[PDB]
Amino acid sequence: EWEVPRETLKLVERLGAGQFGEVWMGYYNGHTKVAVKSLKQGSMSPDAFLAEANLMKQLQHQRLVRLYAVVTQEPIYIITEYMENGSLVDFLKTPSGIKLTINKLLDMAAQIAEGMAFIEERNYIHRDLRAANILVSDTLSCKIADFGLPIKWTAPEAINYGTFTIKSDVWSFGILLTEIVTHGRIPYPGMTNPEVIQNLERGYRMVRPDNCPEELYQLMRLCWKERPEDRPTFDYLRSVLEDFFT
Ligand SMILES: CCN(CC)CC(=O)Nc1ccc(C(F)(F)F)cc1NC(=O)c1ccc(C)c(-c2ccc3nc(NC)ncc3c2)c1
Repeated sequence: EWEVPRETLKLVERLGAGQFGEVWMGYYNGHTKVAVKSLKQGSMSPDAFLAEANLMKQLQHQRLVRLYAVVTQEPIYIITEYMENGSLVDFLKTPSGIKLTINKLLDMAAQIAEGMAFIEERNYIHRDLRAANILVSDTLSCKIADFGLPIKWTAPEAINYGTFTIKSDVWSFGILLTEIVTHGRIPYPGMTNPEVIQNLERGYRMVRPDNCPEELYQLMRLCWKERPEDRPTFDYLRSVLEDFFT
């Protein structure tokens, strides 16, 4: 029920390009704006490319970018809804994003946690949670997404032994929180990857960002407990963020 004739689409602007294909902004039947991921032929099997689509059919939730359609005849396409304000990391840097209050910022962080909770509920693992993979709707709501290919957001265990789990994602969420309260600042200000790698094996943790509440900073630290099983659940994180301001 997801297949649609290629004729229903018009690609307007290419958002990005890479090894396995391209991303375009377009329109479906001239009335709906959409983002389109097209596979560059003979770059990876149609099967492997469509696995992304099958995963999106599975994970439908208010806090996750939703799949709209698919075109299964080469050039193979994956069509989704389009978010006017783009990614969270970019938006926060605009005047519109800088003018946002700490209240609004925690509401957005709550929404992200809510979506991750969903992801947790479904035994899924994001592997790349960061503000760049967060889309901002036209109403400033937040949806979880993943565009593709950087150590700053990865938990130590994942970095060292490649152990990516939902706990690996919680840690990334902690990093993401720093992005949200500095309005787009890169984490570990001033440090190169090698430096963040070094500091970590020493138990170093990001210093509290300016204008970051003390309670919010401790929530981040919980997300950064060395032992993965010591990190909170996204459900607990959502709950705490929504009630942050009673
Ligand atoms: C590790 C990499 N893996 C493996 C391949 C990818 C993967 O598994 N992806 C992945 C994994 C999980 C989930 C979900 F959360 F739903 F469960 C979604 C996605 N994919 C996307 O987010 C996505 C797919 C197609 C398009 C067209 C866009 C997409 C690109 C760009 C956009 N810009 C704007 N506005 C500016 N608005 C909307 C979009 C949507 C985004």
